[PDB]
Amino acid sequence: LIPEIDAFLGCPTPDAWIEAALADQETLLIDHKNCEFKAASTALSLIAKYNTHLDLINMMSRLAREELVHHEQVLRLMKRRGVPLRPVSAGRYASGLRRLVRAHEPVKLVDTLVVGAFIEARSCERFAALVPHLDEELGRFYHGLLKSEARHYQGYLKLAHNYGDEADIARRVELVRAAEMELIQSPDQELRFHSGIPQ
Amino acid sequence: SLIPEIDAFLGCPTPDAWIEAALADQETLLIDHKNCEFKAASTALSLIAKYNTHLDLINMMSRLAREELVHHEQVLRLMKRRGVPLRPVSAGRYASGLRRLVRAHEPVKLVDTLVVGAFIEARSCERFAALVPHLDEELGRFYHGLLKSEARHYQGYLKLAHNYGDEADIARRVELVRAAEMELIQSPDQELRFHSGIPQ
Ligand SMILES: [Ar]
Ligand SMILES: [Ca+2]
Ligand SMILES: [Ca+2]
Ligand SMILES: [Cl-]
Ligand SMILES: [Fe+3]
Ligand SMILES: [Fe+3]
Ligand SMILES: [Fe+3]
Ligand SMILES: [Fe+3]
Repeated sequence: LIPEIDAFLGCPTPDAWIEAALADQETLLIDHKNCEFKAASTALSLIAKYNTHLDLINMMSRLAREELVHHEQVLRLMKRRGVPLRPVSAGRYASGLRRLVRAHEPVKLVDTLVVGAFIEARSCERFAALVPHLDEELGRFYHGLLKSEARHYQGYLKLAHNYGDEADIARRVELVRAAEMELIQSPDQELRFHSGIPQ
Repeated sequence: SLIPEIDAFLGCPTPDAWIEAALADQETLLIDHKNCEFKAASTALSLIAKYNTHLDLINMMSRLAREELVHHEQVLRLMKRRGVPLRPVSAGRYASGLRRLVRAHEPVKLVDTLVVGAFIEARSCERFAALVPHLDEELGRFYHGLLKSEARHYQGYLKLAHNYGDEADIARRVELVRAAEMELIQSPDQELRFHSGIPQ
């Protein structure tokens, strides 16, 4: 039946992450841009791995295009604000959740969609936590990305139900929710879009 | 210009024997074609990732990857309409063969990479044109639409190569890749792929 975002997620965005985010918005934009690209890139890797699953390759193709549009929009905004194309490394969050995926099919694909569901759901929750504290152009932009992150969250979770049983998915969501919550609430060395509470 | 017509740019036509083999196994061709649209999209995202501060490359490669993914989806709808089932079809030797000529040191590793892109796109344009007189209306219509967009991708990939390299060093790369591409398109081959040599 698909929970609401706050119901699906193990915790809110800590007040400390947001204080850190607002002090270093150039790093945030670069990392957001990078995350839109990794989403598209991750969707293409699933098409390559599951090359004869027609229901998956169609969704992932459309989703990869959505993510690339977002990747371009964020590059547009970066130019307007003279944010320079500076190399920012990946946070621990994405690699962190994938370490949870089981090695065997057909659970490996279910687990991968659930992790996808969490990343989308957290991005939605976190954009909304930021909007009110931002300028109008950045606030209007991030408010725009909100409805599509919720849709990508619904999409990833629906696709897991297509390829696995209600019971196995409830259990996967439970294990991931906990790992995801620990990543958000733990302290972290670097302000990323999906980083923990800064030391 | 430094951007020729396609037949000028290419070092040979599509052999009639490729076409004979292709018309006998159109379903394998569709599937390989679908995999090629997809691979072109992934290849573009590799270049975004590899050259993460080349702001002109990153913008164009994002736009191209979206274009290639529309083509990927269009090929999937076509296969469905015609009851062509998905099944595993391995990559042909062609793009690997070309990638092995790419020099290992920047800034020519990039230039070389984009010239290879210009040859893949040019060949596809040429081969689509060679095929469509032989196909049914729907398939011919689809491949005619694709041929227009390959031409652009070939132009784009060559202009981008000029944006990042010396005119004389491009010409010497084009000349080298041209010869190997021809060798790959003209030599015999175990398998039918969109860019296979002459099957056996
Ligand atoms: Ar075909
Ligand atoms: Ca909650
Ligand atoms: Ca500055
Ligand atoms: Cl698009
Ligand atoms: Fe997005
Ligand atoms: Fe998304
Ligand atoms: Fe294409
Ligand atoms: Fe193309």
